Amino acid sequence: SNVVEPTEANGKKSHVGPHLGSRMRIYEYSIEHNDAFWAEIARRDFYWKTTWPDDQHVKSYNFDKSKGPIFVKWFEGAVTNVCYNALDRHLPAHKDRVCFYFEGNDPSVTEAVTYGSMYTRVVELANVLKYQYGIAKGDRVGLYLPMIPFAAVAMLACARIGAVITVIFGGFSAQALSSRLKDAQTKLLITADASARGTKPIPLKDVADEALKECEEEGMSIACLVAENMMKRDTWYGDALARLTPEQHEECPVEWMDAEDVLFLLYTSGSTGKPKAIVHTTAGYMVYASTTFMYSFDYHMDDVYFCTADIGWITGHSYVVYGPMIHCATSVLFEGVPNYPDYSRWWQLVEKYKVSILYTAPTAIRSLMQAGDDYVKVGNRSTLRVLGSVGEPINVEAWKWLRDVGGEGHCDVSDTWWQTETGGHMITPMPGCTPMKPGSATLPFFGVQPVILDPMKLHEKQGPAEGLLAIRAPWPGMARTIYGDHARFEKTYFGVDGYYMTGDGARRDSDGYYWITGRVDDVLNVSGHRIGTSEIEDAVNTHPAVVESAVVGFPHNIKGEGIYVFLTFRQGTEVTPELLAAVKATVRKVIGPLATPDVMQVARVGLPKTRSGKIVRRILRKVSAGQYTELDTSTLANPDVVEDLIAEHQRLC
Ligand SMILES: CCOP(=O)(O)OC[C@H]1O[C@@H](n2cnc3c(N)ncnc32)[C@H](O)[C@@H]1O
Ligand SMILES: C[As](C)(=O)[O-]
Ligand SMILES: C[As](C)(=O)[O-]
Ligand SMILES: C[As](C)(=O)[O-]
Ligand SMILES: [Cl-]
Ligand SMILES: [Cl-]
Ligand SMILES: [Cl-]
Ligand SMILES: [Cl-]
Ligand SMILES: [Cl-]
Ligand SMILES: [Cl-]
Ligand SMILES: [Cl-]
Repeated sequence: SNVVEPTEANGKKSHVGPHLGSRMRIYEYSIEHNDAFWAEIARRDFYWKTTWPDDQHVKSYNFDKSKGPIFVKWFEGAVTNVCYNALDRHLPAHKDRVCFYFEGNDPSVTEAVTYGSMYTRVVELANVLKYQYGIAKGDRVGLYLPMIPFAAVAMLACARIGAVITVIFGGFSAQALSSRLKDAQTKLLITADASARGTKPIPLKDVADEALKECEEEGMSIACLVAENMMKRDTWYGDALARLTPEQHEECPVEWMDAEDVLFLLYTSGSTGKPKAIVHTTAGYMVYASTTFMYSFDYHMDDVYFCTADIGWITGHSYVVYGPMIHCATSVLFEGVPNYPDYSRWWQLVEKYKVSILYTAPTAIRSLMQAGDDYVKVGNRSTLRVLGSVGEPINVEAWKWLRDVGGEGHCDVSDTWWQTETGGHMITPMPGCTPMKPGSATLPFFGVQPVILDPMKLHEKQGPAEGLLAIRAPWPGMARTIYGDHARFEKTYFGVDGYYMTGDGARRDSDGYYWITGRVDDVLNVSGHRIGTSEIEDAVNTHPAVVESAVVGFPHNIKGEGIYVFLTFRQGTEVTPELLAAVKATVRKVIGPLATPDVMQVARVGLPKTRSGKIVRRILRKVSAGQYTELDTSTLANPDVVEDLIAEHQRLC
């Protein structure tokens, strides 16, 4: 009864078919004939300077430590370029087709960027990187940009010449930006003078200057290219253009890449330690991101697509730039926020550009729900037919609101589960063919074999089951390693021979539908952003008066999960609102606003530790959630902390 059937119109329009059988027939084929399946997709849908030698052997891999090093290769011996598949090959047939319907935060700032215009922008920038900054195949380029056309231009210019990009979310502090540039050893930083988020100025160049001063004090010598959106080492993009020759505006050769040449680095939070650079290569990621974009959203050439994610996250890589452009999509590119000038903004964009596919996140949805349906009903949503959710679980009422108010009830919802490490969608509905259970990711994508591993015995559980979500077989979009640390990669994701461990928990029901329960490690999902507890603790501890801290998640009604901080101060410290405010500001300096603690509790007699000195985080998880029952607390070094924490927490309410 908790099932919503797809719309008949989406069934008639589906690339797959009108019935679930149409999807299952394809899926079983993608599993029984994995090589042939991906060989047909890659050959039908992409351009190759050179094709893999044998369609029988389009992949090789090892998911078992005990047999040797973990590895995965797709389309070995193939040669291609991501920029060529995203731009050049669409020309001249789709020269005048709109790539990005761009709007700034200021609604009077708009720009309809065609694929032809993207080409000019990319070759110009690519020639600047080549002949003015000496960017070569393999060189790392950092991006610190807002959601403007230049951000996609920069990712494709680097891809055109073989450069490895690393995108730093424009909301990260200077220290956060500095750390990522150093670890990637970037030759160049591309940024913009500033951006806007409502009425708040986002001066990006000034932050970047603080990051660069820090890198230069550490020995580095990083160049900076600055686009004018609203100066040492620092060159304005206009000055660089003025140095280009007329032919350098027209033409730039494509650097043809091998299947496993690196495409980008993306720093991702983990259960322990600082964020690590996840490494994605060329051929496999290209095929998987574009193929998932096509089927998970049933994109057709007459659709208009709008993803609200930032390029600084994997969602923006795969489903704002790389994926959509490779399938010659017409997309909306929005620099601003959903509540400026008011909360109708996204719906004004939907009718203005006749959007038919909208890809957003539960946190944004729940924010829109707090503002009133009237902010939605003033815009025309008759063109919407597919709605997408990503980043974290979506509750039933939010799912129903999205489809019924947002989509006027004539939409299919694709709640897609996946990760930075998976490259693209892994469990997702497909419009027209997949029955929907509100809150469920439903069925695995073509060529994906998920499993539920028993938490204690680490065996696969048949039929309905709850446990650890794992992937028992490789897929083209899988991350290949961690930058300069394959051992950490093997330990983190392949501790169970034969499986990729996702770090999520999930339940599978009697129809084979998957329900993702959230992280099972020390990783938080705060406002759809992935953040680790260890790095928040390290930031909290940098405050001169903080001795020790412990960070746990706890339930929140908009962000899903909030950040709860237990901390002890230096002796003789007067705890005041200002002090606690200065500690919040310390996290925002070290990391950024996305990691702002929500609650800060003083462990008045200390943090709960075992006799051996290990913090008992389960006790902190239970206290922050108000569960005072499931706590033996006598193995503690100081058992009296429990009543201190329960009391101080109730005093805070
Ligand atoms: C794409 C973002 O990738 P990341 O930023 O690397 O976060 C990845 C992490 O977000 C969570 N997650 C993502 N999608 C969903 C979903 N549909 N339902 C429930 N949880 C989800 C999950 O915990 C995962 O492991
Ligand atoms: C190796 As085959 C032809 O069964 O995909
Ligand atoms: C993706 As089509 C060729 O059916 O518009
Ligand atoms: C929630 As976002 C627009 O920073 O991906
Ligand atoms: Cl059906
Ligand atoms: Cl059928
Ligand atoms: Cl196989
Ligand atoms: Cl080889
Ligand atoms: Cl069930
Ligand atoms: Cl803020
Ligand atoms: Cl102690």
